[PDB]
Amino acid sequence: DIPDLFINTCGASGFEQPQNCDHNRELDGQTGHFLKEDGTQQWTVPVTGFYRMEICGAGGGSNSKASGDTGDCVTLQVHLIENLSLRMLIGQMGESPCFTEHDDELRPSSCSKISHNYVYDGKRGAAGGGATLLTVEKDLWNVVAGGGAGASWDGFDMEVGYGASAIHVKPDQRCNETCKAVSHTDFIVERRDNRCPGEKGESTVFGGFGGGGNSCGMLGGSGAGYQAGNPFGKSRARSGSSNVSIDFSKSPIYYQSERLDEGYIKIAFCRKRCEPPTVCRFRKDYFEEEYCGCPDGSNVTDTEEACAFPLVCPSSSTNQYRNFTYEPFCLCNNGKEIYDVYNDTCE
Ligand SMILES: *[C@@H]1O[C@H](CO[C@@H]2O[C@@H](C)[C@@H](O)[C@@H](O)[C@@H]2O)[C@@H](O[C@@H]2O[C@H](CO)[C@@H](O[C@H]3O[C@H](CO)[C@@H](O)[C@H](O[C@H]4O[C@H](CO)[C@@H](O)[C@H](O)[C@@H]4O)[C@@H]3O)[C@H](O)[C@H]2NC(C)=O)[C@H](O[C@@H]2O[C@@H](C)[C@@H](O)[C@@H](O)[C@@H]2O)[C@H]1NC(C)=O
Ligand SMILES: *[C@@H]1O[C@H](CO)[C@@H](O[C@@H]2O[C@H](CO)[C@@H](O)[C@H](O)[C@H]2NC(C)=O)[C@H](O)[C@H]1NC(C)=O
Ligand SMILES: *[C@@H]1O[C@H](CO)[C@@H](O[C@@H]2O[C@H](CO)[C@@H](O)[C@H](O)[C@H]2NC(C)=O)[C@H](O)[C@H]1NC(C)=O
Ligand SMILES: *[C@@H]1O[C@H](CO)[C@@H](O[C@@H]2O[C@@H](C)[C@@H](O)[C@@H](O)[C@@H]2O)[C@H](O)[C@H]1NC(C)=O
Repeated sequence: DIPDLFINTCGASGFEQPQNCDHNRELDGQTGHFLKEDGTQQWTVPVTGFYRMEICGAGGGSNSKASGDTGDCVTLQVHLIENLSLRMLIGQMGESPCFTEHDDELRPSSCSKISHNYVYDGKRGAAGGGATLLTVEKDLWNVVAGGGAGASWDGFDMEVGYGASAIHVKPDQRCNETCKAVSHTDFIVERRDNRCPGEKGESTVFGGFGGGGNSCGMLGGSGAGYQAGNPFGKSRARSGSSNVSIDFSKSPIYYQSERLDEGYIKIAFCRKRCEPPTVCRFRKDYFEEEYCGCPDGSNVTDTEEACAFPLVCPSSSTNQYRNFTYEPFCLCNNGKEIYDVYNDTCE
């Protein structure tokens, strides 16, 4: 009997990754969740069944004039097998323009929401939020939830960076020398990476862990995402996009967070006790309702024998379901998957 999980930032914000979570090393009794040394977080599925996830990117940093943009969220339902390992990056909010008392004088600096040394405000853009990522097989991010752009200040210039992206992005015509110099390439970025070139180096405002865009001027850094926000766009165009690999969830819901916060992943257990062959599944708006039904999602009322395989497989092929979407399909003995038409066969 386990409560819903809330995979969070462990008190970390801004550029610096999490350092201390509940568990930092794996246990064997309730192996559960723990923090890796690269800033990602592992979780071992404890019970085979349907899970409802909410995956939210981090919001943009804020300046004395304006609040950052909220991260992007995706809510999905996915069937998970016990002992499967999920690796995740929880995006963190972008930092803010400040000054620090270095030596006996005040230099421009970047300040996170958990900064102990923030007393003086700066008059420039703030940085973008990091995206929030989930990988099943640790070869690509099956889920990317976009982060929000940072707060812009009053003016305009081209001294601003894109957040990180999963896939290629053709940048905006206004992304020139500086923008290309400071734009992030991957979500996992190191300290010296993408400071503003030259004199504006100290004035760099760092996007949050998860690839939040830096800023070097008045514009807020764009949010990271499947494709990063456009620093030159209007409204949500500045914030990152989200995508879910269709090999992971059939019907994900994408929406904008109602709050300016760090990233996080909510994992909900399906708790309704269900009479076989029906299992617990979610269906209302945003999967907020648990119900008993055929795991493939079909009505039990189709025929006298509930949850019967709805496909007739051909020749050298057996009866299967897809490990995550529970989509009915036909495994061909030569490797080939006929999760396809009446037409298709085993070559
Ligand atoms: C920072 O922006 C500079 C200002 O120019 C921009 O104009 C357009 C393109 C738009 O992006 C705008 O917002 C920018 O302000 C960039 O410099 C300029 O770069 C272009 C190439 O992108 C230069 O191109 C000329 O060169 C010869 C002249 O005869 C032509 O062949 C070119 O025509 C085009 O040819 C093809 C037609 O199908 C196709 O490749 C493009 O449509 C070409 O435009 C073109 O007239 C242009 O002269 C130049 N303008 C000025 C005022 O300097 C600047 O740098 C550039 O950076 C990259 C993209 C490289 O191509 C550089 O060699 C080039 O100098 C850009 N910097 C950065 C880092 O982004
Ligand atoms: C999520 O991913 C899929 C593929 O990774 C995207 O689909 C493509 O969309 C373009 C048109 O917009 C098609 O012409 C391509 O052929 C599609 N590719 C594939 C492989 O199907 C989808 O649009 C992505 N969603 C977002 C919001 O980025
Ligand atoms: C998905 O469903 C299949 C059902 O056959 C599971 O398959 C097995 O996977 C492991 C590989 O780690 C091996 O024991 C065999 O390759 C498979 N077993 C048999 C009896 O064929 C698979 O484990 C399920 N889950 C995942 C996450 O892939
Ligand atoms: C097909 O979908 C549902 C079957 O799961 C039908 O509705 C429900 O059936 C049970 C699972 C039970 O939880 C009911 O309270 C629930 O409403 C649904 O009515 C049917 N669709 C149509 C169009 O008839």
